[PDB]
Amino acid sequence: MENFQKVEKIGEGTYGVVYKARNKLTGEVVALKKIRVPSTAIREISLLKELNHPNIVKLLDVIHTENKLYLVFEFLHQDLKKFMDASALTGIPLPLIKSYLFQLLQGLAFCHSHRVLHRDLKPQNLLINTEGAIKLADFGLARAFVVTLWYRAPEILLGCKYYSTAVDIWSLGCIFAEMVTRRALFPGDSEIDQLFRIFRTLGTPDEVVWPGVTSMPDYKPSFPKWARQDFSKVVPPLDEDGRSLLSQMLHYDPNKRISAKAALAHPFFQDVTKPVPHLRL
Ligand SMILES: O=C1Nc2ccc(-c3cnco3)cc2/C1=C/Nc1ccc2c(c1)CS(=O)(=O)C2
Repeated sequence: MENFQKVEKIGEGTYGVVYKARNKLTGEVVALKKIRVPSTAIREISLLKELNHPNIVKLLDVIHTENKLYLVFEFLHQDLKKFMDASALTGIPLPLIKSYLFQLLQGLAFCHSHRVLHRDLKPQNLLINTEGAIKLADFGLARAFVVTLWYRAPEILLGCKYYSTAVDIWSLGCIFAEMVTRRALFPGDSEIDQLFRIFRTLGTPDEVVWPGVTSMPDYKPSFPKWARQDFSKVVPPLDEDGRSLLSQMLHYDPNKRISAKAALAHPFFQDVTKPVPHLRL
């Protein structure tokens, strides 16, 4: 703590406040996260600094002193939420959307292969730099330890306590649609409102499309029954390749939902390139 000179407060996270800080020693600029300490967390967090991938925000150090916990992450200047706000008028170019989705899927495939889940993916957690790269931040913290519910998977909202890697694919699918249309896909303001907004778009799930759904802890036979909408109306003007991938990312049944690995081979990415975005820092 004493070894860092806090510059600015980057923002309040799910498990603590994040500050832009300068390592008074090395002089390097980093992201200092003050965790708002169990031995389990310590061990879990420790394994995370071993995970290294170009599309994952690197956990540099873990400072456990005076019974306090500080996580030191690599620093990136902008998150996707701010970039989207800045591109509100023209929207993000499709080539850049495709590049970002491609890199994010690589990041997830890597984490998923190590059995590490994010569980709370959202625009605020996706950081970008001037080189055209995008990285996932806060990976694996959920397991170690006005909340947005917009990117929450159906199985989580229905009471399933043993979620899988599929929950991250759902969140990513929601973010994908948002970049294309420039509007949140399911902006619920409560757990039931979130669930109903999903049902009104993709249809109320039943035993046909999702075996075992009526046995979920929070499922109620009294749920209204809405018909499914066509994706052409939900995410215009995404082409057929894109709509195809999106539908596979938003399948109700977690077991039918596409994996990050398989999505990487989807036809939507046949013409992927790596454009450099115009960032205003
Ligand atoms: O560079 C960074 N590393 C991080 C590690 C974790 C988190 C985080 C998020 N929620 C909880 O934890 C964030 C970072 C991080 C931040 N850099 C950064 C730096 C500046 C700005 C933003 C983000 C947002 S903006 O409005 O675009 C300005």
